Amino acid sequence: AISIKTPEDIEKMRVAGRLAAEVLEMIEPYVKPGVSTGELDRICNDYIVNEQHAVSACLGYHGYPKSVCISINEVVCHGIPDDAKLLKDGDIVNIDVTVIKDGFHGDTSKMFIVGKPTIMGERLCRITQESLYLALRMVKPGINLREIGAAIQKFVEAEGFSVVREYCGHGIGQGFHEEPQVLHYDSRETNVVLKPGMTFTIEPMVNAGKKEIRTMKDGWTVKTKDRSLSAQYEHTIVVTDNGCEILTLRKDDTIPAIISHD
Ligand SMILES: CSCC[C@H](N)[PH](=O)O
Ligand SMILES: [Co+2]
Ligand SMILES: [Co+2]
Ligand code: NA
Repeated sequence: AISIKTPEDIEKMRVAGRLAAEVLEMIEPYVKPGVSTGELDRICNDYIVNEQHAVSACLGYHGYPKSVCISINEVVCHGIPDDAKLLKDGDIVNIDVTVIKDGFHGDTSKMFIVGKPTIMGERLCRITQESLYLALRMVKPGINLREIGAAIQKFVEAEGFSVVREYCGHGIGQGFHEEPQVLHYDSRETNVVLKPGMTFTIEPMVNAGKKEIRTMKDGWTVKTKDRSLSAQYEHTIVVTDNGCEILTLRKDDTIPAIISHD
């Protein structure tokens, strides 16, 4: 079931969360035209292991072969880094990192725009981030997860985009993917009331085109069925007495770390 974190658990999650955010801050300058995703993966891994003295939660997970997930353009999620995949001007790329420190996980991701942005790419990234922020603002004890998924969907669809149904946010802590499943759309199947001490991620995947997706032969890579662009952002949070605290906040986030209701 849903694990409630103790204060000591939470302290450890703050550290892991900050470490993960830091990998994202760190990598920025390397994201340029001509770099391969395989190289980005190596830089991230070295940092995690050698500087942070932490470990990547992805390496070996269900056999995943790399340290982070890098998803370019039409890839929705779980893109596998490769020395042969080079970034080009206009690409939009998601880098999703999950670090383990002292047994606790920190999971977060953001989009990067390579070189000169395209109109669609910039728009898509912006809207996706805003959808995540909207959701964060709603988190508080007593509310049903359903309301959050419904809000994300309505926002996104109003902007002419679609939300991916298949992949979702999830509880996180000592475990990588714990209960509950955090859907990014309205579903009558969702019935979970939030309570303080719950820790989970919100990580909406939004497509420029239609919602349909397709899993590749590698068994990890997911792409949009219509080849439209897809974007995603993710944060790990903790439900507090009157709101929430964002554990993976970065310098570039424009939302406050602690959100309070009253
Ligand atoms: C190769 S497993 C990677 C899982 C992602 N961090 P998701 O946001 O749980
Ligand atoms: Co992630
Ligand atoms: Co996640
Ligand atoms: Na993408």
